[PDB]
Amino acid sequence: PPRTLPGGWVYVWGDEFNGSRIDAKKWKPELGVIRNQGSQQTYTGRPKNMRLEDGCLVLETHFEKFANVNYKKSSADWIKNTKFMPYTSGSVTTIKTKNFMFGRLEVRAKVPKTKGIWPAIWLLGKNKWGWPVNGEIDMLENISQQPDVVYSTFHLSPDGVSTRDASRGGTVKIENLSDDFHTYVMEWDKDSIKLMVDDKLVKSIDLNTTNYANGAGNPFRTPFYLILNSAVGGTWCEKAPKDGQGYPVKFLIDYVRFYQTKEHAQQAKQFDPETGLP
Ligand SMILES: [Ca+2]
Repeated sequence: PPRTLPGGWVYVWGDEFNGSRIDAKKWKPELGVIRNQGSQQTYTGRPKNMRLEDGCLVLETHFEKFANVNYKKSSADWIKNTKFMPYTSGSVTTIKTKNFMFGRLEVRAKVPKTKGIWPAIWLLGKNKWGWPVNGEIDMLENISQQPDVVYSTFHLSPDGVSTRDASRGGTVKIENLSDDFHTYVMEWDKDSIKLMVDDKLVKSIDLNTTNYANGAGNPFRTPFYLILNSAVGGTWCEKAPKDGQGYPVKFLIDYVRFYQTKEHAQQAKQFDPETGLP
């Protein structure tokens, strides 16, 4: 786990996942049905779905009918009224363990390949806004139909006012992307965000264009928490088969490394994290 990188970067936080077990002061399981009224999976902290094998985090998706721990808890009717899901999988979140604000975030991962799988590396902004105004940085999203295509994608409202999703995203095709591990990299100042695979640029954003109207002030100059997950289905994503053909399937994260220059820790201290204003 290098401490340096040329550019006077320096390791600040991460996980090579070499432990006896997932480190609870670094990751927490998401539990139950969380998102996407078209999804087919419920999320569990059970090693079945979540564990360290061969020095990766393993998020492992099983065709398996399983009760939704949110079956009558949470304020979304379709979650609140869905007793069971076919399909269990894993999701870890730093929501409660680590927030990131400026730096370079390196995530190395091999992705599953079967009908309906939706592996994702992504971050949500913690600030006075709710989705999508808070912000969302999708380093990776992949879907079954188009399995060699990497989507990286920013989500945010057009001004501070409208809560419509004025998203900006790019794509690269990597041929047989499921064969090898690829490094997903986000560089982030208070002036831009770069989202790469494998040193190929998927999407840049200039943050001098994501200012929100009046005061409000920029969702991308607040801290963001990290999510590693495999969903199943989606309103757009091939749905996984009624009978679970192709499953089980694994999403392997070799490592998560966060780095910061003197510069990136400097810029952080100089913005109201609740708003992104100077
Ligand atoms: Ca590792």
